[PDB]
Amino acid sequence: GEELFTGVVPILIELDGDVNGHKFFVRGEGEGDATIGKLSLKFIATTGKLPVPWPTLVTTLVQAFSRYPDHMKRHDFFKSAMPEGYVQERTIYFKDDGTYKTRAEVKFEGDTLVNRIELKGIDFKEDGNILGHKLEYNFNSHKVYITADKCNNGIKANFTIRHNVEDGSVQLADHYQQNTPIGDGPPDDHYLSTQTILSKDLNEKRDHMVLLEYVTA
Amino acid sequence: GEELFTGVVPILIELDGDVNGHKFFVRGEGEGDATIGKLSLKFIATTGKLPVPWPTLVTTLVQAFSRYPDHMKRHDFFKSAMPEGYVQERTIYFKDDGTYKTRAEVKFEGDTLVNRIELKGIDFKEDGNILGHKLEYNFNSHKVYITADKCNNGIKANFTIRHNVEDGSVQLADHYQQNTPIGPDDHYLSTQTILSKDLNEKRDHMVLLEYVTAA
Repeated sequence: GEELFTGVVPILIELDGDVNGHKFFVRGEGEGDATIGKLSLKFIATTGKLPVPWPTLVTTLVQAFSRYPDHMKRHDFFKSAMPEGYVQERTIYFKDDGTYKTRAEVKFEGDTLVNRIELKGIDFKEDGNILGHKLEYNFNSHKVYITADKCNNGIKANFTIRHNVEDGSVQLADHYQQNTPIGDGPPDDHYLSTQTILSKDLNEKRDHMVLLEYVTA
Repeated sequence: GEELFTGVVPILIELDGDVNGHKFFVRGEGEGDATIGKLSLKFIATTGKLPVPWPTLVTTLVQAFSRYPDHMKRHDFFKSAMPEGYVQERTIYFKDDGTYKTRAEVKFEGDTLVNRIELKGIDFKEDGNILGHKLEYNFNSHKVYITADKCNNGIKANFTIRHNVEDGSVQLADHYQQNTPIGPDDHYLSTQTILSKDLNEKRDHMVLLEYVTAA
């Protein structure tokens, strides 16, 4: 199913989000090239002002585009189960703060790749680093550690993200992930390196996000 | 726990079955030898006329008795967990027809082996091969492909059974099975089963004789 990924592919990403009861929704559009692992997407808050600063969500929004080298082609399963697709479950524990529960399905719908995801936020502290929007509009480089799951016929991944705090400190987000094939699918332990950049279209009135990302294996 | 199976062991089999709402019950009695893998059983419809022809239930009806050769003794998980026993869950998709859901518990109760099973049938078509009693009074030879369940510490098995249709056609039944201990490398079981009837029995009945071996 790599033929699906050669060249350019249109991307639609949608979110239903409930953080401590704050009901909000995000719609994403753009394209990605698996050959060069570039993602160019613009995300839109359809529910106005976001309760949470944008940074927390960037991970919960396609590992199906990551650059796998020629000698590592057989180790990418994000593409293998395509077009049928796979499910992405995550538990995200923000240290000394609240916790996210996420469930995501990644598939082809026509010629477009789609990510429809449900988000629920629980136990976040007021005027805390998250709810108080004390997170800087930025991102660092991170390594995504991937391991096989012969039990649930998929993959688990475990890592720590560094969100820069306005005051100079850093808030950590521990991640735990599970992926499962929905129809029929296909790795030794191997890893993904991500660089992500934020920007804003000055010709945009609503709350928005321009994402450009480089992901390799 | 193979000492439990050397020589003769008495067998009691009970089922609660609900097919499209049609509630029925069957009671089976007989004996089996693991050494020679023979099953001799007589099943009785306590609820009169069965909605479904007997053949569909025969698989749902003790693998424990299967003949494991001496060099394959460690690959029997049916005997291993005995006397404590194991659970058997199955989803049986009859192609172009309805589906069975089965949950079975197999244990020793005293010196007698007992299989108590809950059965639920759904979406079977009226006047279909199943509901219309269009299945013949017979059975063919099948291979039960067994694989380990390191996740649920048991066994899974997947195969296709061929039920002979009165018209000459064949009805396929796809099987998916799960076994778990309550307290092997990939290897396979070959089954031959024969149907017959006691001429001295007024109610709906089936006499089963089965030979199951390992390879």
